[PDB]
Amino acid sequence: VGSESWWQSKHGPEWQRLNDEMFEVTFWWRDPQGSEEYSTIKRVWVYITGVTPQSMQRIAGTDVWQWTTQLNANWRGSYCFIPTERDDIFSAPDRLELREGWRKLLPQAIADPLNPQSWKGGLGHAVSALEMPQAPLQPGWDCPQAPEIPAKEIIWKSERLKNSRRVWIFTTEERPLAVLLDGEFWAQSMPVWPVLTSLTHRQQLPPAVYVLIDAIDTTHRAHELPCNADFWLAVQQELLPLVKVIAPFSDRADRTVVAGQSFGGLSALYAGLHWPERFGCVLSQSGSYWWPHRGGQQEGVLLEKLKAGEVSAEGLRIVLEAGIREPMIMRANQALYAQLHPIKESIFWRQVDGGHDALCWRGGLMQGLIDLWQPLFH
Repeated sequence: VGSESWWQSKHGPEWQRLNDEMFEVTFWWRDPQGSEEYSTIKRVWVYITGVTPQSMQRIAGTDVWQWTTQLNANWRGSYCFIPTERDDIFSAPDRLELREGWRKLLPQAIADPLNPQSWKGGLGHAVSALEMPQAPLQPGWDCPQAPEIPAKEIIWKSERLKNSRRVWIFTTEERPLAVLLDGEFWAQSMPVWPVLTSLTHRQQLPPAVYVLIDAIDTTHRAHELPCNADFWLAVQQELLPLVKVIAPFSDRADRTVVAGQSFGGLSALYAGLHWPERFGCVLSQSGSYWWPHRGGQQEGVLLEKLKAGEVSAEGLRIVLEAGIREPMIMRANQALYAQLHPIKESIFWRQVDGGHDALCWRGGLMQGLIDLWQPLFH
């Protein structure tokens, strides 16, 4: 234990079934500084998305930090560690202290170095994957298949938006188009290639054209994704025409899909409500329908505009998902779904297990694709 040979056997979190309902989970992190003798580190916080003031304890004399918890056998989520020299944060045995505490700590957050399923997702730091044995199946992800031909990455320099961004085109005639917001994530952090391939070879999905649009960065994303017509006009007038020349796709709206999570989810619906001629199928997960009111005591502007009949959602088929571990987001979505009582029949309302977490979304992204394209098989 602790000796370089002991660390060789470690591959991230280890769990042990303690129940039909529960597992006991242990986390290890190795201190690059050594024992408590030469180490700056006073805490190593385990930050579990949705679950979460609990620190690893060092095994004295060792460079081994360890922590043990319990997670129900159907839990899936992301987590990170925060090794730190602060021992004043979270020393006391409120909700406001927490957010301030974590605001102060999260910059030092790292992914689990021994867990290969890590990536750059979240606010601005690495996280790692934790799936329990009874966690819900995620179509495609449970059995990935690498493609023969790779996705084509281009630079889309926008005349109207006056910026450049990466775009990924991936195909799998008369093929449906699918636009995925936050494309850099689905192309690079959790590449969807092998997943869409698998599912296509299994006739869960139709041979299709996928366009993954780079959000560039948090600022651009925060301006371009929430209810911004210029972004979508640019997409339709500049980007889609360019994709047509590289990979021909169908011009039926009833099979053209826009897919996004949070701001992306908001944007997808936005694109649907306003340009149904182009976008007939809407995939929204954990949509940020509170926008722009952060407090959540006033309804999002999108909902307001529906209510006021300034925009309408017919000629649309919509998957609308939200998690229970994301209360504020769930409420916003429930209120939106409420307002949408009239097209209740063309909406797949899905209220899922997880939280505000890309590890969870990736499953519902695929399922939502299967759902919106199903009529193509009938």
